[PDB]
Amino acid sequence: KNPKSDKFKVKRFHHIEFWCGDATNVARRFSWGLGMRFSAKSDLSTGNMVHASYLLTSGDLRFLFTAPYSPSLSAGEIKPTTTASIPSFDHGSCRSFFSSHGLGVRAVAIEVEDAESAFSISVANGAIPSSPPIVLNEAVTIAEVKLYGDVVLRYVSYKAEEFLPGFERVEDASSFPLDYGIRRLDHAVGNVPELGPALTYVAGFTGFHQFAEFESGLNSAVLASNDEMVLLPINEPVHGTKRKSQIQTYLEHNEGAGLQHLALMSEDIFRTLREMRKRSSIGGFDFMPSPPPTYYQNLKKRVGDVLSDDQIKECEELGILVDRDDQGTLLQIFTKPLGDRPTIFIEIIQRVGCMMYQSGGCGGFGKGNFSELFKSIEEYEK
Amino acid sequence: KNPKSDKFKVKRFHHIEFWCGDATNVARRFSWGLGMRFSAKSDLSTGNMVHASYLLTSGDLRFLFTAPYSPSLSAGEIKPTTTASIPSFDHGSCRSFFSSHGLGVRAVAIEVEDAESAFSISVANGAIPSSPPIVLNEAVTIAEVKLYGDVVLRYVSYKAEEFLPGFERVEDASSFPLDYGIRRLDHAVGNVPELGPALTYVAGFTGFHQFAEFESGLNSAVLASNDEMVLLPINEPVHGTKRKSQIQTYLEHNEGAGLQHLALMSEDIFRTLREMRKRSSIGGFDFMPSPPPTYYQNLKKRVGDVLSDDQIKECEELGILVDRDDQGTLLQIFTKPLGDRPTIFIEIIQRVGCMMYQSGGCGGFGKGNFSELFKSIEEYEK
Ligand SMILES: CCOC(=O)c1nc2ccc(C(=O)c3c[nH]n(C)c3=O)c(C)c2c(=O)n1-c1ccccc1
Ligand SMILES: CCOC(=O)c1nc2ccc(C(=O)c3c[nH]n(C)c3=O)c(C)c2c(=O)n1-c1ccccc1
Ligand SMILES: [Co+2]
Ligand SMILES: [Co+2]
Repeated sequence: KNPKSDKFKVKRFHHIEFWCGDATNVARRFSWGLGMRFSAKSDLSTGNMVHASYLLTSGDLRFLFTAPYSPSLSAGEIKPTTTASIPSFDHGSCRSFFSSHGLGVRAVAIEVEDAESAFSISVANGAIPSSPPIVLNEAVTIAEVKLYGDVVLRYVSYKAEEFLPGFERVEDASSFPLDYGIRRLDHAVGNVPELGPALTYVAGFTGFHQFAEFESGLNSAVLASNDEMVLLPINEPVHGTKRKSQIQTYLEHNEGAGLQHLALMSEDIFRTLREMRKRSSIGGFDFMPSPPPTYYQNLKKRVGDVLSDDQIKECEELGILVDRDDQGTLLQIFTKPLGDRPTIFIEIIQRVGCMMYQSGGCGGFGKGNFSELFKSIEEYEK
Repeated sequence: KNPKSDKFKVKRFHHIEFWCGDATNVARRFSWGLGMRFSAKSDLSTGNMVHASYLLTSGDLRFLFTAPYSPSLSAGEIKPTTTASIPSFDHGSCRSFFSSHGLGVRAVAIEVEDAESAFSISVANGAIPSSPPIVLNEAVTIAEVKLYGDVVLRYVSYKAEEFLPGFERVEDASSFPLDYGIRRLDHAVGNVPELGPALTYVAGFTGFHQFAEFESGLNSAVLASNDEMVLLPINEPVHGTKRKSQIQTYLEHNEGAGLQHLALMSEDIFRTLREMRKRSSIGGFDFMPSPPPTYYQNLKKRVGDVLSDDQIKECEELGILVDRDDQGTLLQIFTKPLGDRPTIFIEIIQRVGCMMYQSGGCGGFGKGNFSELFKSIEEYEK
């Protein structure tokens, strides 16, 4: 059931912004590790005396990395005279965020029809304002409201139809055309202490509806836009369990609520994982430990009608997990944490089924893999 | 003239420590960009609840990357019960350093005979204490005094003859054996507002002597240990010049004095630069713009007795600079800044001559390349 109750017109995920201490080193690491191209910049070389911001792209996926310069470079400026290309940026906020949480996502940005309208309607419906709508070069409007923790939901709307005004396209020489097959952001997941109030708040100001699914440490629910292409799952810990909840570990090391993982859709998850795994120990990303061979033996019964034996063997080579709901099949895998703290990580996913284009959330989010992994673990021990 | 006046026994450069906001991402970037192996760690997985520290090595070169965890993880600890492996570490100091300077070198570490003695003699001779001598597992002693800005000179001495107690050697799977030919730290250069008082201070507490050399924005002098293997050049700006002093730009963007560049000796600078340049646009380091072909035409007259025409052509392919004093010849090249700010960069060098082993500083530090670059630039315009 989809009541299509969005309180304003939402289009797609637009970009994800990391707040960094040094944007250069994180962006270069991510670029090599994920196969994303350097495509735009806003920094000292473009006249920005406030923050360094670097944009990586892969297909429609946009990762933005931002860090503050010394406030002294911009001490003479006021907001009317700012050289920052992202007017919501604040030195104090950024330094406080990174010292509190370490490396992580500050903004989940979605493209909307009218960012000013989205902001007003959101705040009229309970959203906590973070940055009011601001029109950039009469061309783009940006506004921000609180999502959870110190993460903001950023609205962006374009007059037209180049990232943001004041950003410059990156020279071909510095722009190497890496591509490991990642194409878009599928969903972005938050961890909170209490799921109920988080859901009530966000669904309250967006109109996003609960996306239907079908003890492992969590309870979760997924909020979705009208066409279910913007997908925002939220987790809370389950306490008292045998193994300590990974959601609770997140909350402790992150100093509270925040974004837990980003799921990146690949047009060819086997190629993506071959390319990422080649680079794990030479600057890229590590992956969680692979499931036992029992897991892959059990894949024949569960998805033998969707994947060939070879395709299943290819999953085993790369440590890919498989889940299935009543509509489609999901291939997925999780990286180890992206930085020092056991907080944010990345998921790579590919979905098969639900053709009309492919409908959002086809195959679910892999909740069946909690129990299937436990099963296959015990089976393998025997 | 070398009066050999060291006030305590100094051996060699031991390691360089960067203070980071996220040690993981900087270490992985540097590892890929410079061809250094991950060789030791101290972090949550080793019981360190205070800081994440990762060690890269290439030959005898040791780069350490450290960032703080949330203070909450160690809120119950006191210095007697600390889980930090580097007892001089302080959350507040580290966060203040990185917010003030951005990514940069906190510690220039030299190995000495007796770090406690070196500390006492240094402080008796004017050194400003930063961290008193502390004995780690009855095996290693570490102490720190102020060098310039917020950079410390770190003394380390070993009972024996494994980096530091509490660090664990990195598993082979996570340790990929990268090597682009870098072998040791040749020298470490600081920028200060006033050269005179900086020299008087450091030479005062070390006994390091001035190393002899032979308007470009700077004045400089080099301090050296007894065998001239520890080399610490220091720069001050020269004001009023046509082009603004790069030393003054450093001081402004760094919020004052600090380490300007690290010079890394390569056993084969042509291989090092081929390997580094291959990776510049895929996560590694960029290099300063190459000198004009006139520079390389003029190399025949200056070093045609040291490098063949092919070897000179190989320099031109890679943008290498060449200088020569009365004792030897120097090959060198400079990276663009390592992070967001136009502050710290790296120099790659190889020295030819002064065989006895090779004596320290053979060929100088390339001061002749300021004027030779200006000449070759004007010549090329014609
Ligand atoms: C312990 C063995 O490993 C699991 O069993 C395991 N299976 C998973 C299945 C699906 C998803 C997911 O992406 C979503 C689930 N719900 N929604 C909305 C999602 O987006 C995730 C995040 C996991 C996961 O993290 N782990 C997991 C790994 C290491 C430690 C602790 C836990
Ligand atoms: C402008 C054209 O480029 C130069 O002319 C140029 N030549 C150099 C020669 C030697 C050394 C060096 O490594 C030491 C010099 N003295 N000591 C003790 C050293 O270790 C350095 C650091 C440079 C250097 O930075 N630039 C330079 C580059 C870009 C902007 C502004 C300046
Ligand atoms: Co997911
Ligand atoms: Co130098």
